[PDB]
Amino acid sequence: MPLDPRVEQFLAQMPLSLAEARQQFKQGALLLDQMVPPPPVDTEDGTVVTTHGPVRIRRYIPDRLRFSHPLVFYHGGGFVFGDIDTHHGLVARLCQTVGATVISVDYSLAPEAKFPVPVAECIDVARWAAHEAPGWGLKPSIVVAGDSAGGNLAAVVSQRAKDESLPIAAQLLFYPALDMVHETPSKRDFARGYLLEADAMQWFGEQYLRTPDDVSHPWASPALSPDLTGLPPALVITAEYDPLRDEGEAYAEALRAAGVPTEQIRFDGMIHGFMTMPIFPQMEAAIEAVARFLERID
Repeated sequence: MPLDPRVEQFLAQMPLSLAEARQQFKQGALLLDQMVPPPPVDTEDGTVVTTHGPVRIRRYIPDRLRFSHPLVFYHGGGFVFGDIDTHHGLVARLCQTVGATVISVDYSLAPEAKFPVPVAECIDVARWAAHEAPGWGLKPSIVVAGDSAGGNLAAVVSQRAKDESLPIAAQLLFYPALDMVHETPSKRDFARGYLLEADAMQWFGEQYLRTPDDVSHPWASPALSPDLTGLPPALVITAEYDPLRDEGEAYAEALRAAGVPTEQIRFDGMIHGFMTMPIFPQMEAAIEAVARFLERID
């Protein structure tokens, strides 16, 4: 399908140390928020004790609470970039549009922390949220969510949940990375020029994985897991012109065939990252998709 016009214009107008690259990422997110301000939303900062150390969180409180499970949200950024501030524009909107309390998680970044540290942290935070949920007047079962590398984390947390005694009601995967082993057609064909590029993904892997062999570990590549039965109902949102499209859509198909209630939505003409890019109306459409999906959970 053609590129979305606004996406086409964004790509046309695109033009370090690690510290500098992280600052550049944050600056880009700030600029997008200046162009399309986020809704006001009540928030509370805090810190969760995990098995790998303190992890900062931010709890978002909707104006009007309408959804009976807490969301726990893991930001993207290739395991190396991003934070609660970079993803505030998405999380504020999730909170207010769904009418859900959302816990946004500042998990430890690579290369300082390596695989599988953030996976553990993200499980621990989800367990915390499930324990707190009754005192927020909510059900203990949580909804996990994330974009990109954060979608990887959500997917892995979901696969580990039963074994970790973690009650999870749903998983929301926004253009996740799921299979670091296999090339897919999209990964080959949209490898360069659509914001998320091959060279970057390689580098992200170099930062986050301990050794090359980690690509085949199922906590790094959850798509490799052979048994998907019984996993939490899944919303899998992909972008048409995204190297990660095909592994996302394939995982959705596999979930569906494994009897997992699954909604698979490709946004045509879009690129990786679009749900943190509020210059695109599709970001809000995808947030509406989230609300609609979650209405069906109970």
